[PDB]
Amino acid sequence: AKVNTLETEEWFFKDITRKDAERQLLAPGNSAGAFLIRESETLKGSFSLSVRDYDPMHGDVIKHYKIRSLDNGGYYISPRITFPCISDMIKHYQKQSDGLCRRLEKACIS
Repeated sequence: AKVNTLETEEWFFKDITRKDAERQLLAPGNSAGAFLIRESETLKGSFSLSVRDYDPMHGDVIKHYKIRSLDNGGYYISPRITFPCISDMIKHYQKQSDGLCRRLEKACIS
């Protein structure tokens, strides 16, 4: 169920769009490594990870990763490692980048 709506998390931006996520992440109060989780604009329980990066060729750049939900419960960005919830996934990728453009550092500022 959802239920899984843990909007108690500082990094969860439920009803924000892709573009607004990019705009909020690129704001001056945030830096490279900033991130958020957002729900799909159409599909409930479908989520994305949005991450602020810095590329030597472009400026600040925002990268998006689709999060997949398995029907039995659980989440993954890479099928190499699944998590029992989004919050464990965040902690994992805060610990090591493990395929992402960089380690997750701070939640995007409200």
